[PDB]
Amino acid sequence: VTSNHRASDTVVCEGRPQVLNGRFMYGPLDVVTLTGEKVDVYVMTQPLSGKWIHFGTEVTNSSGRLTFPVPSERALGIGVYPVRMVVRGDHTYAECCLTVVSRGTEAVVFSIDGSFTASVSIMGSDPKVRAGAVDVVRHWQDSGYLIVYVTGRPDMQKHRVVAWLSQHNFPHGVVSFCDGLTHDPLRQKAMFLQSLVQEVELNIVAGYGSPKDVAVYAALGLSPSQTYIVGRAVRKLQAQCQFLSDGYVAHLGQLEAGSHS
Repeated sequence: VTSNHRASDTVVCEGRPQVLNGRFMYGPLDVVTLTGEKVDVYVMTQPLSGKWIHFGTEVTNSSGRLTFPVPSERALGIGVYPVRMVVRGDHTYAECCLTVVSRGTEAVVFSIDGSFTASVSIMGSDPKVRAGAVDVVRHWQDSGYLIVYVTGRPDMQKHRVVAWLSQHNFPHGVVSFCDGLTHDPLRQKAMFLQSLVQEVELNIVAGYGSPKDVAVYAALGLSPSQTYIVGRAVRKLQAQCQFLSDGYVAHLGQLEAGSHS
């Protein structure tokens, strides 16, 4: 049965302990779990070199999970580093990035579900990408903001979601998923983002999403003027956020004009 491993994008403020997490599973729905097996951890310390450096080894636990502390002697400085976790038993692997940021680094969050998709509501395995969404994200990255993507989907679906993001040429960013265990995705998204602010000390300056995401951003203390939302309920949404009634294309026009707040 085919591997379905996933490693979490790690974002950490420099000077802090750096920890990589992964999960090792077999089959499309996580039917088989990889337990008590060795996984070798590689980092591409020079991100453009293509050269892998062996950092260490860990063992999966009963639910297939792995947590790897980077030895402080090998801590990475500010940057974005490709990471590969390789199961020693069958040479299967998972990939992710370690993002090291300086304290107070500024970021924009995109809550993907129904926001990057043409439909606000219905998304099957490949949905149509909403018009202008890639340009809006690329705008923010070009303006110097760290791009963070959040989704309500379980990380079991990560490989396909990332292929979808790549297929449509979305900028590279931090991608975060739900654990597939509790099924309160809004709650999961909120806590992840709060950990970003409180633990890694990000300055999240703006949030994009669908009407359900408004609570997520409210929970972070983000003001209405920093909350950019697609959808249809005009009067309801106008009261709690910046409603993009015309879609992303017109909105891109306003971003480029610097008249978005």
